[PDB]
Amino acid sequence: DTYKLILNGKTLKGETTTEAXDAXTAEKVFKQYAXDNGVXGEWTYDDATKTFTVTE
Repeated sequence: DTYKLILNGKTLKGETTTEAXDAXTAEKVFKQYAXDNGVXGEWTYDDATKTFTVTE
């Protein structure tokens, strides 16, 4: 399915998507994607929209 990641970092704020297996696969893409953008951060997931959010 299509999963979404919302970035809210100090210098960067954005949105990206990925086609993933399970919400595991997508979380362990995003948790490298937020790697590429130099963010640990605080994480939440929203099952209704299949959307992750990370806040720096």
